[PDB]
Amino acid sequence: DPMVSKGEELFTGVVPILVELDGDVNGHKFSVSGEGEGDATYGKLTLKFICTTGKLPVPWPTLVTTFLMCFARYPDHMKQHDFFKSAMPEGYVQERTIFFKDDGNYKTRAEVKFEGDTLVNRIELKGIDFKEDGNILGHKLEYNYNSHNVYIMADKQKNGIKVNFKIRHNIEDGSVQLADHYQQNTPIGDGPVLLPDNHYLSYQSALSKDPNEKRDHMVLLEFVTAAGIT
Repeated sequence: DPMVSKGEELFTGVVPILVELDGDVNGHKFSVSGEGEGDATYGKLTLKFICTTGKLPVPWPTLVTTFLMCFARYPDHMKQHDFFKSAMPEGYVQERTIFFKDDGNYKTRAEVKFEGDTLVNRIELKGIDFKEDGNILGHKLEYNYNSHNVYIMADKQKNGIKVNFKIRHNIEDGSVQLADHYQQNTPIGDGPVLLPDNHYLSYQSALSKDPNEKRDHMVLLEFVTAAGIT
């Protein structure tokens, strides 16, 4: 299928990634740059993010979902349902609202596309209605991450997809902070895209630190595999 080919010839090997995020949460401004690489053949992403404005004013785990579904490993039988690669190289927009239960919300707008050989994720994040002393602004979330399925469905009237999922962040007192994600993606180009049947992406995420890095940072290793079309 020459449409499936076009995605394959773009993602076949290891692909360098760049991420840039401009953030404002309750008027706490910040910027984050990330660099790493993806290997969609394995559903594998390796990234390191650095807060370049100094202290990150929110917990690093809260930004993981915001910081590359094109790197998902789609099994051979599911290749006709991979919207994300099909929108490349021109890319797609990924927008979310993330509602932190009993606290504020993030609203994010991203553009994911190629700049030459580099796969780039440019993000603006606006956070409002946070509590000063809550889990997020008061940095009460543990530096870890649970595995999660994410259910993708077609958003046919917008030529794209919608995604709805819950992340549970462990709080230091042993409880959990729910972050309810609502997401929409739309192609940036005017070309045809693959619109999928309902399926899900399975996420595994590991957070770590670069022992040689003095700046505020996060190392992220993610594996992402499509499933649920048998």
